Amino acid sequence: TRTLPPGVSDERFDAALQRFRDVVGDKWVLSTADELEAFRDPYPVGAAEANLPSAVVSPESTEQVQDIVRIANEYGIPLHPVSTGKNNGYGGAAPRLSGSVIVKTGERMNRILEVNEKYGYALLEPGVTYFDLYEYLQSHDSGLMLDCPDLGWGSVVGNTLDRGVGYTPYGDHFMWQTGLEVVLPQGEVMRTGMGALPGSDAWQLFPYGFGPFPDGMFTQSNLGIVTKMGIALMQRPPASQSFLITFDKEEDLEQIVDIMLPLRINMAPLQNVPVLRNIFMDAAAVSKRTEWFDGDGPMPAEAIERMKKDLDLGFWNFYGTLYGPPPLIEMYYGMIKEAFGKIPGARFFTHEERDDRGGHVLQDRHKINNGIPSLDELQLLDWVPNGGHIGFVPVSAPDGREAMKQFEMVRNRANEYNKDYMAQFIIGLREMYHVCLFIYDTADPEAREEILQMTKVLVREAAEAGYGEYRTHNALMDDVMATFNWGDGALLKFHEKIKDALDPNGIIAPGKSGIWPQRFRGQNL
Amino acid sequence: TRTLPPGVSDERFDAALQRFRDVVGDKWVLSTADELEAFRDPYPVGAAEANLPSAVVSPESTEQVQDIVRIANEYGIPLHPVSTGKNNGYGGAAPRLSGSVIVKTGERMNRILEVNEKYGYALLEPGVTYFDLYEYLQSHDSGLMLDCPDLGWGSVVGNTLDRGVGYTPYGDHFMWQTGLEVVLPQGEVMRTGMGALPGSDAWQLFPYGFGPFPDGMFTQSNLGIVTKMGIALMQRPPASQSFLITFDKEEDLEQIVDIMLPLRINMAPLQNVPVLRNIFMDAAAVSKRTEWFDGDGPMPAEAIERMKKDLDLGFWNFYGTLYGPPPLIEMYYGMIKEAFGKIPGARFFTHEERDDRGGHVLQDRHKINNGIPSLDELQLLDWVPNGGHIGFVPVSAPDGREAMKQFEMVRNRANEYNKDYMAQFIIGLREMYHVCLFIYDTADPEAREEILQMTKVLVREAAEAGYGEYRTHNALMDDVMATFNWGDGALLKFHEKIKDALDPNGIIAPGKSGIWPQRFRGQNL
Ligand SMILES: *Cc1cc2c(cc1C)nc1c(=O)[nH]c(=O)nc-1n2C[C@H](O)[C@H](O)[C@H](O)COP(=O)(O)OP(=O)(O)OC[C@H]1O[C@@H](n2cnc3c(N)ncnc32)[C@H](O)[C@@H]1O
Ligand SMILES: *Cc1cc2c(cc1C)nc1c(=O)[nH]c(=O)nc-1n2C[C@H](O)[C@H](O)[C@H](O)COP(=O)(O)OP(=O)(O)OC[C@H]1O[C@@H](n2cnc3c(N)ncnc32)[C@H](O)[C@@H]1O
Ligand SMILES: C=CCc1ccc(O)c(OC)c1
Ligand SMILES: C=CCc1ccc(O)c(OC)c1
Repeated sequence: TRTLPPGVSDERFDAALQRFRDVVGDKWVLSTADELEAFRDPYPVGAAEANLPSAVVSPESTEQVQDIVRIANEYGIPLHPVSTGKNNGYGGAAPRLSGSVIVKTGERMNRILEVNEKYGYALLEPGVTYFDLYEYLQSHDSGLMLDCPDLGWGSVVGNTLDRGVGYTPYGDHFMWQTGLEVVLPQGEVMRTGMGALPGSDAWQLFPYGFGPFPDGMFTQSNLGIVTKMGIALMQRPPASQSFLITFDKEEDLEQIVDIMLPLRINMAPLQNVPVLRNIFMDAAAVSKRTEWFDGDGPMPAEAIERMKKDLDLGFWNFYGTLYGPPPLIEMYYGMIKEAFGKIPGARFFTHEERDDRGGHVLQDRHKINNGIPSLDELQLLDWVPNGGHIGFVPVSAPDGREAMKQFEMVRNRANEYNKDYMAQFIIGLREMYHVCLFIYDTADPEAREEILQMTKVLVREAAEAGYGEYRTHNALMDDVMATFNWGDGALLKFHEKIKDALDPNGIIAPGKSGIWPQRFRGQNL
Repeated sequence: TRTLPPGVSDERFDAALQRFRDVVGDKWVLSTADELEAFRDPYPVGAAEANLPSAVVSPESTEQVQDIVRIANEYGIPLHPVSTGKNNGYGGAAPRLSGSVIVKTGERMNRILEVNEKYGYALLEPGVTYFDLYEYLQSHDSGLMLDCPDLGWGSVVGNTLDRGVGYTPYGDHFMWQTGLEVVLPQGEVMRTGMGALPGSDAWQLFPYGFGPFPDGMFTQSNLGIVTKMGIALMQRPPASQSFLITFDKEEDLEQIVDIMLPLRINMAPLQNVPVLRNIFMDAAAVSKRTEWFDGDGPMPAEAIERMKKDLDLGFWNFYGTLYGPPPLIEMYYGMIKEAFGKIPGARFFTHEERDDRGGHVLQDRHKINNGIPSLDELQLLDWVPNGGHIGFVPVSAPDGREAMKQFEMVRNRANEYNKDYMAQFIIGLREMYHVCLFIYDTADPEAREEILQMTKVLVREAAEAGYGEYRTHNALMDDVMATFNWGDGALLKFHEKIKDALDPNGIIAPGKSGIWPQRFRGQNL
């Protein structure tokens, strides 16, 4: 049928749509079923339809965002703000609440407002992609570098606002985010930090401004629609070298983590954000599943062995990058070589020492860790026909026993639900994201429903072991926020009071992070 | 006269006090004029008395804080929460609103709950002073170091909660704060980050947890009473060396800042938070005003020259610390010498090469920058009889012109109001605090009132040049928050709805950072 906002008639919605068209122009409101299918979750989860958009609106300016918000308030139309809407693995551009309108800020608000060489920052509109920014930096011959995630088509703004991560020293995007401009849920515009002081040049210099520090409350949040964002850019070091360490055994995970933490916590010699990818993760990047195993079932141990031998990779594959003058890079690599060399079967390769298929991932990490955005890692989705992923990412202490327990808990459930377990340990200073990508056939309703049920079990089971996810998909947001229920759901109750204060009509992205406004609370979604 | 909360009778206040005694014990509630005088602002601003506490309550469990907040809600008693209450230059323990009850959490909640060597963090109760933490690190022979402000008698928690600053690479206290436990304004307890997930080991490992990031909203805020807070501790490097660069001329400020920025933005070779102190600031630390000038009125040029000659300092004095193996320190120091050496009159001294009276500041900075707390800088308040200070701290871009333009704006007003202008530029990566201390005779109303009117003009004047302060005194919080009025006071209105949602009875520290709850708005308060 026609997809409508909850409790909005065909009559009110057509009226709301015409008002939208009056603000942004006829060409920049999408509302037909055929055109709207590009904005559904490319990696859908569950058998039944979920997260359907009623319309897509593409404003050009802050003021247009204001009027769109003002219209939504009058007609009770829920608004789902996105930038480039490439949140793939977490719902893409699809809104949490079926029937919501996508506000695609990125389509036409895509200008690089400023790139300041002296102070090393960028002021961006949501539409500026990692590729967009890299092209700017290269063309203007910049000494600065950006920090990208695995896929470069994302928004520097959009990624920050869901607290996504990169892999250079500037990997923590929210940390380096400096100032923003947001349209609050009833259409008022506000600037944070020094942007709040008229005429200040310090908007991108000093994050905090004066009084309570709000910026964080607009990340993984439904408290507004962001129209501008500042971020800090690191200067490109004079040289760099990337390396791979293959580890033969599954049980090697324990010592890898335990050896890694002393080398990582002081940001030297492990300067970048190290990643520890399993053989499944790496194999999927360069090959199809059917190359190794033709059956329907958890892959047998001999099949795993073929992947390792043929790709010349270990069960665990450590990828790092070193920066600075060659002598410093030499000393740091020397230290890494001999800390990790204490593990039987460890083998060491630099980005200059491997041109084979197996070294494709090392060559890609070398680009990502040097602020060169890539799409090469889209090849993962060729693992199986109509390939999709969901991201189940629990946060772990950098401890080999915690890491082993998590590895074994997840592989256990993946085998049960007949999904390949692909893992990438992203290592911060004192914490670790255990990235589990589950790749499945999107066109097969049982794969979708198996993915949904399996991850709901893993959310619950991880919680009973004392682990939470940093970020999750539309389908798991209620299940994930339910796990942060210390003091009888104290945190959700806190977020609920603020959402109802700023958004009294419950307009902005209802259900985001399991945070529902009053008019939707207890309403079976 | 007995000091009472606004609109609360003696009978109703006596009842509230007795209820407080039933919770904390009668010996931990102070309500008599004589005992309350210790809790006045030690550095009072303006002639008329202001910021008078009605009572002081010292709970020693979260459970007691909850009960006290619930009582305050019943009786409409305003609560001002403090840790050690040593916020000197900004009001000390004194509440913004006259009549408020101080909740001194630090008196009895003063336990180090954990210090973890492996992950390098501490979980602290508000009462733990920098001296307390240092003592612990030393007793247990820890490899970690803390990051303290200039005065070590404050709270690690309390300092963080006002976004205070230290001078080690971990100088950004809020940045390294990881998890907290807060009592919300109606008595409910909440844990943030991974603390919100029951049984998680990652509370002090991963700050963000899931969904919106709230921790910042409890800094320079009146949204609750913090009972526990995590902070990361940096590993003590193998060696360190501290240095002083004296610059002879006032006008040298420009080239110093311009030369500093390239050396600072990459955290090397300026690894430390550098401070640039003027000859007044350093003179005050080791000598009284009457050693140079027994006159009344701004200090003459020959007196300024005598200070420089006698202390063997310049007008501007640069104080840095270098960390790591001696070869690394030696190369960094080499770079700093020929960069700054381009300024005519620059001179260099290491902490090992100066034991004269002028080098006390250098010896004190060497302590502070290595995580060794100090009170040596209390000598600053002997400048004049009954000395107190206020902190006027505008944020400045690391631009020589901008630093210069501020320097003259402030000195201009200081001379007009017959206050000596003492400056310490604290230099972050891409931003500087222009710390302006005004030292004055707290015992004469003219001096107090001259300080109040001068800092009001300097707030207003700095705003018209596009500069805002990062932190301010009780007396200036409305004037300061008034300057951040982009979008027609957009920022304050946002804060106000959050305060009103979480605090419908307007209990917690009304007027903090110029943020008043409903019942006080437009009330000459
Ligand atoms: C499939 C996949 C995904 C992936 C990845 C590898 C693969 C194979 N590697 C990632 C990585 O290394 N790091 C990372 O952070 N994410 C990674 N992903 C996930 C995803 O592809 C990327 O994170 C991607 O960059 C996110 O998409 P995009 O950048 O386009 O973000 P968005 O969809 O526009 O917005 C994300 C959410 O933020 C909120 N939002 C966005 N804009 C606004 C505005 N203007 N106002 C308010 N809220 C906004 C919304 O919640 C939105 O959904
Ligand atoms: C006079 C002076 C001051 C000074 C300084 C040098 C001199 C000569 N050098 C400083 C420095 O280098 N860095 C810095 O950050 N401050 C410096 N100061 C100022 C002062 O000495 C310190 O900032 C001091 O550490 C602050 O006092 P303290 O640490 O005792 O903080 P507090 O009074 O306990 O609390 C501060 C405010 O935070 C809120 N607060 C505190 N505790 C709580 C709890 N538990 N819950 C909720 N809110 C809390 C209040 O708003 C309180 O006013
Ligand atoms: C190959 C890395 C994938 C990846 C990294 C971080 C993420 O948050 C994520 O979410 C879907 C996926
Ligand atoms: C002598 C340094 C003083 C100092 C440093 C940081 C501050 O915030 C401050 O405020 C009063 C004072």
